[PDB]
Amino acid sequence: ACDYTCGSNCYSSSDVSTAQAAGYKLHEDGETVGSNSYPHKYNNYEGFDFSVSSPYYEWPILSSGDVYSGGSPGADRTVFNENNQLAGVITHTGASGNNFVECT
Ligand SMILES: Nc1nc2c(ncn2[C@@H]2O[C@H](CO)[C@@H](O)[C@H]2OP(=O)(O)O)c(=O)[nH]1
Ligand SMILES: [Ca+2]
Repeated sequence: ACDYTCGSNCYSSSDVSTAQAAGYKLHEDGETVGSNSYPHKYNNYEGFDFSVSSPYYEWPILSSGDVYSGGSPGADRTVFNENNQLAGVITHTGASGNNFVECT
């Protein structure tokens, strides 16, 4: 079973932890990758009731299992905060336009 299901993509807790660790290290070093400059601030326009505190940052999580290093980011994202606490896993899949919905 999937710990997180983003549309058709299946992720385990270990998948999220690996992705999060990569994104947080780049955040701490002040570096970015990709055309959309990940990781970057996640403003939470959606108004998700996250249990951890702001500020939030989004970083792509890939269905291939590899860590994001540039190129197409896909539709899925891991959202973490300044303390490297996981806020949630979201996706553009099943959401209109550039909006997000939570992965179940
Ligand atoms: N939907 C959405 N997009 C956000 C949010 N915070 C930042 N963004 C960025 O705002 C722009 C319009 O949605 C996009 O560049 C999007 O970035 P990503 O596309 O990299 O997610 C947010 O809370 N919700
Ligand atoms: Ca996996």
